[PDB]
Amino acid sequence: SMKVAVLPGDGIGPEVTEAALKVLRALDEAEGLGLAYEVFPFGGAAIDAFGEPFPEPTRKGVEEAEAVLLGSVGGPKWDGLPRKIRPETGLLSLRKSQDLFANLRPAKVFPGLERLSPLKEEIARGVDVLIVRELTGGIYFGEPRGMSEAEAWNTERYSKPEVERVARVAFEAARKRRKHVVSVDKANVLEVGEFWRKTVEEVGRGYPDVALEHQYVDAMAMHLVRSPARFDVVVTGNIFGDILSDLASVLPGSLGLLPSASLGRGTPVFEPVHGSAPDIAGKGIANPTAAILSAAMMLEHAFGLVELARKVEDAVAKALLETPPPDLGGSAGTEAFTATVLRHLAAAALE
Amino acid sequence: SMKVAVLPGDGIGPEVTEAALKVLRALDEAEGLGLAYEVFPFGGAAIDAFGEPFPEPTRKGVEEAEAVLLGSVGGPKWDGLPRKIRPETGLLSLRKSQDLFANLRPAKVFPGLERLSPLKEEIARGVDVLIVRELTGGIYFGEPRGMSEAEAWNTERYSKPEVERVARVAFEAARKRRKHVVSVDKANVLEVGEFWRKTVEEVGRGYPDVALEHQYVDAMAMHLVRSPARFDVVVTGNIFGDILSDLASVLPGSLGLLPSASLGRGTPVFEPVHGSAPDIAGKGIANPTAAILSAAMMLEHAFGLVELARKVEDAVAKALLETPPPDLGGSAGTEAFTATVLRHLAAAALE
Repeated sequence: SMKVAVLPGDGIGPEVTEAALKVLRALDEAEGLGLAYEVFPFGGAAIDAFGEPFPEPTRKGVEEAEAVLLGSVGGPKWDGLPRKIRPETGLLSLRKSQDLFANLRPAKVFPGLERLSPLKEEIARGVDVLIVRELTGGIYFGEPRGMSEAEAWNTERYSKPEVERVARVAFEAARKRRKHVVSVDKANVLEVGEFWRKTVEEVGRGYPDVALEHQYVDAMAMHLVRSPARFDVVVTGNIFGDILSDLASVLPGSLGLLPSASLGRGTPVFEPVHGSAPDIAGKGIANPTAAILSAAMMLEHAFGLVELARKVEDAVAKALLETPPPDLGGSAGTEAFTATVLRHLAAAALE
Repeated sequence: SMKVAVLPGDGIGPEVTEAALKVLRALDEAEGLGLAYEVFPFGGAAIDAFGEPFPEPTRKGVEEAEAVLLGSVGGPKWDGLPRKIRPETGLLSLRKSQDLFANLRPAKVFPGLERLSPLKEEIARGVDVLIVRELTGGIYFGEPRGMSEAEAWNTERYSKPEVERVARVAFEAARKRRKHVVSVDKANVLEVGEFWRKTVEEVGRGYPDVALEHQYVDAMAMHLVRSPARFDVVVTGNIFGDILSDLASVLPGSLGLLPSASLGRGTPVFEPVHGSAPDIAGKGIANPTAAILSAAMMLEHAFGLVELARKVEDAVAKALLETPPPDLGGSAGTEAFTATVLRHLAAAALE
């Protein structure tokens, strides 16, 4: 069993999600994975068809599946809509409906793509860092909150269970990688930082196979530029994670290379970081790497098929060098690039 | 009049502060600045001499002067002391005594030093950014604050006068540079961010000669790595400023190049970012660039002698290429490097 709800969304979403499906079907056929999937309406296309971005049929399909493969969502066309039915509200409704409390965003400098990084080649080399960001609490949602003409106030607050559950997702993710977690806080100045640190240390005792270190968020802004290749997994609160994930996201030097996973109680959601790029919808040029790597994330984080996720990543790594898409200075269309990924998957299998 | 209280502090502090004084005496002699200075005990040396880091005589001298030239402070020797008399408490007492509410930290990639940056040469080229960080408020000092076994909480809060006064320091600093301020907030999610943005926009109307743009803190973590050369002045709240100033601080690739200024109601304090480096105290090798640039900051931000500050910066820029200190891969001692700075100041004057 591998039951996937596919929500291809808007703009280039249908193209790049289909590229990811071609990869998953090739794996299913080669490995006997028991893949079953169904496509559901979501985002702008759903608004246009049904009058809302996350209609009942889709909520049901997402609930019933074991993972969501989501394309890009939204665009200029729907920007003038009431908030209640906007594509972005659909995305919040999707994530809330599943209580997804951890966002995982990996930033990887593939070998031979150091040239793309803003960092010098020797610093970019070997970067492969996974930022795990607490998604449902902290100052973004804390109470009290408000403003008057005199002042305004927001509250960074965390309860023990919120810190525990994001930490566990980080330790589990590190087991699948290089078994190293850095937890990030502001424990030398803030009570929430002290509390976060002690809670993560306590949770860490359940994961004796994973090394744990603590760093302050300001020091981490230094380290992600000076020696990012030193990290494996990094876990932190919502606002710090938003900042550091954005910092890590620019190290590979290309938006089309970045996948995202959101994990929690319900069905986990895997999607590209890039948007719907409507100006190139239907052209067959979008770089499907983010989507394909989101399917590798699905294999790894929803299904525990870590060896398979690594095979997909290696095939993508080779394809980026062999037949780079236009965003990397090459000329490979979406389908040609997907075919190159499949050739490498096939070649690695035939050992 | 230019009355300066010199607090040379600990470790390499006396050496590098004297290098800065040689520069200021050369300028005073060439320009007729009316420099008057006195040396006062501060930090570990004061603890050893008087039993406390910020004794009465020094508080008086700081109050009576127009600026403080402060060396590095602290070290291993005093780490086991009660908080009440630690060197770090001395520094907090110094800054509080003067109600210094804005910290200004410039990060500059001097021409021909792009090689030092972690960023590719073409991105490092031309970086000259000044981060202005609100120093006395925001979540670091906000109430309510606390922790229990169940949860912990800290409050990011700002009143209108706190935002106004740090913004004015940023607009004033931009006038002396390239007349461009980017204010940074989290206005798309947080009430404090909305409040900060509207307040800064209102203050900006008093500075029609300075351009103003707003950016979110997460976007700024992207921009300071992908296109830092695009910024001139950046102003933000305490925790965001701590994070972004640390991020900017690594772009030049050398700690010895970074000065700091703290400005507010009382006497403004100019100091290196580097610490006391006690292992090389008395060797005559410390790079005095941070201290000398802190004296340029003093000229600019305390005395408005912007042309003179730029002359000191240009002479330092040439000296770093001609006679680089050991931290830049060269072999110039502290005095030889200071002499090179003086040769360039002399040569630029004799037009």
